[PDB]
This record gives sequence, structure tokens and C-alpha cells, in this order.
Amino acid sequence: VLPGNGISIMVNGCSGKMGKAVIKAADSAGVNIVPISFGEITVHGPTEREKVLSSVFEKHPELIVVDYTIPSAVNDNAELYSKVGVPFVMGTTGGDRNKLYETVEEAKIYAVISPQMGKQVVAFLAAMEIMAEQFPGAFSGYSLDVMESHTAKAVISCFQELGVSYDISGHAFHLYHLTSPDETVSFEFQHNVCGRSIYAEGTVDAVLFLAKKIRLKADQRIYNMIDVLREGNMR
Amino acid sequence: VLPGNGISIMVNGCSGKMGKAVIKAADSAGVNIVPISFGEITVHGPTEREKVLSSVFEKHPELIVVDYTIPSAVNDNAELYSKVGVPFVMGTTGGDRNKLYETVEEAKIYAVISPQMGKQVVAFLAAMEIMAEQFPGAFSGYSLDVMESHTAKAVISCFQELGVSYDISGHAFHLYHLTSPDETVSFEFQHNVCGRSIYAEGTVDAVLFLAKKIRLKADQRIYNMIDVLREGNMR
Amino acid sequence: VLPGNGISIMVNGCSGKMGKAVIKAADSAGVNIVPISFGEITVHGPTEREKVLSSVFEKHPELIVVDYTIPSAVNDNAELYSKVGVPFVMGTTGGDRNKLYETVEEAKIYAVISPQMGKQVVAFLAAMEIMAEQFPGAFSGYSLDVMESHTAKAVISCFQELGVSYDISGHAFHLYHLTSPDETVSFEFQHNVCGRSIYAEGTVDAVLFLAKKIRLKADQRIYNMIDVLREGNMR
Amino acid sequence: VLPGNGISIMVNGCSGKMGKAVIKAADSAGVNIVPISFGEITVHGPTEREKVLSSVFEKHPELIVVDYTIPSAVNDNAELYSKVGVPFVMGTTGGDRNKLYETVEEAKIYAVISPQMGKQVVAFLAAMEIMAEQFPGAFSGYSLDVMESHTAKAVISCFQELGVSYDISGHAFHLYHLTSPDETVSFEFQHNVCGRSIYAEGTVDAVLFLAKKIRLKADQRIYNMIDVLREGNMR
Repeated sequence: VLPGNGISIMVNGCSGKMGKAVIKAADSAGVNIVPISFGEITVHGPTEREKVLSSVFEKHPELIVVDYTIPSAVNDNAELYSKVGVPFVMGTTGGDRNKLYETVEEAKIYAVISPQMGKQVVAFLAAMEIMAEQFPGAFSGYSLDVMESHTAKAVISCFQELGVSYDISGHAFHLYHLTSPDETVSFEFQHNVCGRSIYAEGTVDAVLFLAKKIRLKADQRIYNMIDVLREGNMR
Repeated sequence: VLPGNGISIMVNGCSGKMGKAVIKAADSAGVNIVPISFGEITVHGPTEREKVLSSVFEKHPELIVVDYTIPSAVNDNAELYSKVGVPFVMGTTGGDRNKLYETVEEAKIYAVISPQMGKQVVAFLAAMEIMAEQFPGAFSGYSLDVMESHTAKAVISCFQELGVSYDISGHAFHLYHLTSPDETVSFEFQHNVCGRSIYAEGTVDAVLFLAKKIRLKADQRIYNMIDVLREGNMR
Repeated sequence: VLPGNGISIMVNGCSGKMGKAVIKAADSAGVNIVPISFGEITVHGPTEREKVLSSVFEKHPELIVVDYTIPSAVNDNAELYSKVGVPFVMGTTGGDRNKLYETVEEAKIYAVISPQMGKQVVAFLAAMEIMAEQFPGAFSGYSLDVMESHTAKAVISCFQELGVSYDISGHAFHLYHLTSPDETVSFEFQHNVCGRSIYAEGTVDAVLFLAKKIRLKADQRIYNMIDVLREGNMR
Repeated sequence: VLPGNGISIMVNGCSGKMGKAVIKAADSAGVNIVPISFGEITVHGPTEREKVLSSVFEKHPELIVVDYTIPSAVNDNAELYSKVGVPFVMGTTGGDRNKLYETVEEAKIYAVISPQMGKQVVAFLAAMEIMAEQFPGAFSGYSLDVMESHTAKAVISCFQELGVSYDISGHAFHLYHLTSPDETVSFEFQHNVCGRSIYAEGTVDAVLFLAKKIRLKADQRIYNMIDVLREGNMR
């Protein structure tokens, strides 16, 4: 019995390398994928939007849209989902973020919105944010050195809250090096991603997460990746 | 105005390389160090224990003992502090741990007891324990590889709680490597300590922490390093 | 003036993810790519091999074949190149390696044969082999720990020659950790590859290398990646 | 049969933390240590230098001096050894280096002079220098990032010779990170030392090395750590 069993997604972003990875991952999970898309699959022109989508959501009431698109399209693509009344999971970056949440909360529609869908990265982030809030000053006097490439903005925000001083594509690489005042203690965290699979699997995870909240007819309609993580592994 | 200003410690362990590091660190903090010790400083024979110590604690009511000693001496050295009524900070390992806490709670005496006093290591531990409890399963399917040398037992306990599979001297070294199922994501944590300075500074930290709880006449008498970390930097 | 300027390759392996990366890299270098292939490009059936290829090599005398194929095809695909008399660069693994060199040396034909074409990896290898031969025993008594994933067989051969004790897809990851006897010294080497671009660029490098040896009418006909590295950067 | 068996050293630097580590290491190797010293052991005033030392070197013809001292004392302490005619191993930094070699080559006296005595560090250096000279340009276009603390000047000299772009106490730490142009390949070297034991053991190694060259009545009188490494492990 697959866990995606009984769930359908529409993947608006079918051509992007991200969209593909999502398709691959959803297919593994047993999530069925409807063969229509927007701006094997039949892609659709950017007119007649409501009617194509309303009639899919009518034919597939278990449908959840996945949106991985363009910052200019966010506020537009969200105004569409809310008028049709279909839940969605959106990891796209950009747009009037305040207007985008406004749109969805007036619609009382169900959604997961997180510009970052690598759920393992989020967890490490959240730990280092809990640590910074629970144990203020614990690393007072330590220095931080960073190497990166082409997210780490919160990480430095935490280490400052912890008392430290400091000055989607293929690969990503992050290295953070904590040194003690007398330089006799070093901590080092290092992070390598090759591909977008980690983001796919987290998108699928939000999907499965969000199907459950719909089914349970939950009162909160809008969720983030931390919400997803707290539910536990649904796989 | 130093923060150790107004605080005195007796360092039972004056000859151990640890004891020295504590002395060095306490001296930096402005903590005054009484020149008597047990089993520059005048070391004392293991008889007449109560009287030597009672008359120091009478002469120095702001005294806090620091104990870094032998596992066989723990339950004995604690029964002494409680009869004199002097607060202590004990990082020694071993002994009947249940009998040792029993001894101190009957005395209603003030103490910090943590076999691990590198407070930065504790914080990382606590983050990874919060993460494991808040986000069950977040790393389901990841494999863990470990390299070590001559603590990491909880770390593997967490990563199992997070869904992962797996098979005091001079230096210490720990490396932990998390790999994703498709092996396209890696996290790596690495940890090097050279010396005992990190433990000294944390012992001093518990001391300053514990002076405050005494002064404030706090109701809880027995604390651990997590308690110390939650107070914030006192330096 | 591109450095691939004036050079043509045929890429037998046009469909493999490796073959693609080679095409991408050769295109950057200015290497022209003929649109025929074997077992945009027109792929050809596995019969009439000599005639198709003889007439390309007649039409394109500056042609160099690149072969990234199947171990069963090595000894066969090499017997073809030698009868036509066309230089090739082959990174495929497998086959009767002794029979494969026999085939080419009787033909007195020009070739680069290296199952490993990431030239940067080869260099590190060669350094650690020079070190092992020049400085026998230099790491006598050090221990070696290794983490890997899905090459490192020589690396351990070296470190044994240096006195140490020990027990093509998307990503690759290698970590090697040298620890001193008293465990107060650690060296750590770490190696991450995401993609096949590094192998492409080295294949192209052998190509440019081999065009020069042909042009200069050099007496040695068969080369490896070390030969390529000693020539210097040709880019 | 210890390998230091039959060899005696005088350790001018008996009080420095380095000198101690050397003593510890020489004692392990079976090297006998004479109980006189300069500027258990009896330390000597800085006058009557020649006579004290001439009469030790007369009483102990197998003596080899080890010098770990002050830059101002180098040129002076070397002029002393040469007039007495006693071999020495000197890792001290500073002084007129040209005048210091001049002094020793006129004396035709036997010596090892290397400001760096961690022989394992030297080996890695020499490999990366062989690599830079044998394979010019091999890392053309790679970027280099460096983290350090309180040597690496040659390392960057090599990586520039390899085509890369770039902008004695307790602990030491070095991390070097090589990234490919498309950022899909990373190499990382990392280096941690805690203590001076690694330098001691290399000093002892030069000593044993130098006893052999004396015994064999070798024609070259002045050696470096590379010479020591090429002999092989003498332990």
C-alpha cells in the first residue's frame, strides 16, 4: 500500500528541472499525476485558466496542485487556486508575499507555502534556532568562518544570537566553522546537495501532509515546512 | 568589574591537569581561589576532613567547592559537602549516582552536577535532542557514518529517533556524516578539542551560575549544565 | 580563437549521460562534432561499420573518435578503429585489457586510453604515489579511516606503502582521515563530485592533447591521463 | 633494541614546551640525554660556553646537539657548534640565514637545519610541490578558499603554479577548499595539530637520520627534512 495511494497532484512547472524531480518523487510515493499543466502531460495555454482547472478539480476532488514557477506568477497563480478552491503546495520564491497570504486566507483554502522544501535543511535550521533562543550567549566569544558557493542568512543570525562575531540550481555547498576564543575548540558543519531530489521528496512530503489535514477537516488552513516536520514521517 | 568578583572556590583536584585548567580559567574570571585542597595551594591529608572544611566555609561563606576527582571518592566527597553545608560544582564521573543525588537532596544543599562541563558540546546535544523530539522521523532513511578516537552515544540515540540506521584526556575528535537514501545529500558535523580549557570555562560558568541561585535564595537546589545554559551568558 | 578550433570528434556513446556531458564540454572548447554515431546526431546500426567510419575518416582526416561504451564492446570497438586507422580517446572500462593494447600497438595507431578521465583526481593520485615512493615510511604508525558511497584502492595502497594500517553515476563522495599514533595530529582529505562534467572536461583535454601529438607526428602512439597532465594546460 | 640506542643528545631549550616534547620523544626512542644545557638537567650560564661543550663532546663523541631557541641566538649558537665540531639538529626560526649556512659550511660540520620539523607536513608539502611542477595547469580555473588560525604560503604558491586564483604554539588548524569552475567538483584538505609531539618525533627522526650519515662518513654535511624523509623510516 503506497502512501501516495489515493492522492493526485497537478504539477504546474512540468518542464522545469525541479518539476521533473517532483514528478519522479511523487511517482515513487504512489501519487497519481494528472496529465494537464500550465504556462505524459499536455501543457495548456495561459487563457481559459479557471475552466480547465475547475473541471479538473471537479473530476478529481482529491487533487492537490504543486506550484514551482516564476515570482511574477505567484500572486497570479495563487488568486487562481483560491477562486477554484483547490489546495496547493507552493515552493516558488518571490511575489508580494503579504498579498499572497492575504489572497489565501480570504479564500479559507488549504495550502502549504514554504520557499524552502528540503525538509532536512529546515530541521537543522530549526534546531539551531531553538538552541539560539533557549541558550542565549552559549557561544559568546566564538568566531565564525563561512564558505559557500553560487539560507545561511538565518544561520549567522542565530550564531549572533548565540554570541558569535562575523564579517535552485544543481550543486550547493555550505561549510560553517566555529572556533573558540583560545582557538583550542572547533566545531564544523558541512552541507552538500547534488540534484533537486531533496526538494522533490519534501514537496511530496508536504503533499501527503496536506492531504491528511484536508481529510481530518482541520481548522488551520495554511501550513509551513515546520508544520510538516512536526507531524512526523508519513512515508 | 570582573564577574568572578566576590566568589571563592576550593578546587579539590589541584594536581590533575583538569584542576589546573580550572584554576587558570577561574583566575581569568576574577574568582578567588582558597589555598587549601584535599587528597599557592597547601594540600591536606584525608583525615580531619570536616574540621578543616567547616572552618574554611565559616571563614569564607561565599565559598563554592569544585570537585574533579575519582569515581570511588564521589559518594564520599559528596557526603562531606552536605554535612558542612557548602555548595559545590562536581564534574567527576562515576559512583553510585542514585546514592549521590540522595545524599544531596536530603541535605537541601545547593549544587551543580554534570559529568560533562563543555557547555558548548551540551548545547549541540540539546539542539539535536529537541530536533529529535519535535521532528520525529525527519531523517528517515538516511545512513550515519561515524569516526571517533580514544558522548556520541546520545547522538546516535537521536539520529535513530530521527529515523537513521547504524552499526578526559588531551585531544578529542568526532566526525558524523549523514547521507541521504539516493546519496545526493550529505550533512557532516565535526568536532575537535585540544586541551581541557573548554571544560574549565564551563565549570567556572556553573560556578558563576550557582552563586546567583544561592544569592537569589532559589528554591531548586540541584542543577545541571542545561540549567546553566538557559540562564544565559554570565560573563 | 578557441582551442578546440580545427578538431572534430565522433562521440560513440551519444545517448549516455556521459556522452552528453562530453558533447557539452567539447562544444564549449570549440571542438566540432560530426553528426554520426554507433550502437543533431544520426545514430547508425551496428553493421556496415567500417564503411561508414572509413568514409567519415576520409572526409574528416582531423577526426578523433571518443569512445564511452560497454565493456563487451571495448575489444570490438578498438579492432574497428585500428583497421580504419583513426585516432581515438577511450575511457570505457572493461574488456580484455591486454588484448585491447595488443590490438592498438600492432596498428601503430594514436590513442589515449584511461578508464579514469577526471584529470584532477589523477593528479592527486599521482602526487600521493610520488610521495609514497620518494618518502617510504613517512606515515609509519598512522591509522587510516575511510568513508565512501555507492579508485580509493590505490590510495590505500599508497598509505600502506607510507606505513599506514587499515581494515560512473551522479554523485561520488570520498573522505580519508589520517590520525597520528598519539592521536594529536589529524589530516583529512575529502572529495565531492556532482555530475560528469569533470570527466567530460578531461576527455576533451585528452582530445586536444592527442591532436597535438598527431600533428607533431610523435613517435609514442599510446598515452594515458598522466601523459596528458604532463603536457600542461592546453586550454 | 631501541633505535635511539647508542645516541646522545644535548637539548639546548630544556625549559621550552618544545624542548620538553623533544625530551619525551627522544626518551621513547632510546636516545640518551646528557644533563647539561644552555641559556634531570643542570642548566648553565652563557659564559664558558666552549669549554663546557668541548668537554662534553670530548666525553660523549656520539653527541648530537638539538637547538630550539631564539632567532637572535641562531647565528651565535651555530658559531659555537662549528668551533667545537659537534653535529647539531636545529629547528629554530630566524637569524641571518645566509650567515648561518656560511658558518656551518666553512666548518665542514654535520647538521640538519629545517625550521619545520613536522615531517608529515613536509611530505604533503613536497607532494603538492611535485604535483605543481610535473602537472602545470592541472587545476587551471579552480578557485581556492582558505581557513586558518593564529606554511600555507607555499601551498598557495603551488596552487597558483597549478592554475588557481586567490585573494610554535598549542593548536594549529588549516583547511583548504578547491572548487571547480562549474562548482560541481570540490576537494578539501584539512589539518589539525594539538601539541608539539609531531615536531618532537620529527626532530628525533632527524637525529637518528644524522647519526647514520655521520657513521657512514657521508660527504654531504648539511641536510633538510626532505633528506630525512627520503632515507625512509628509521624507527
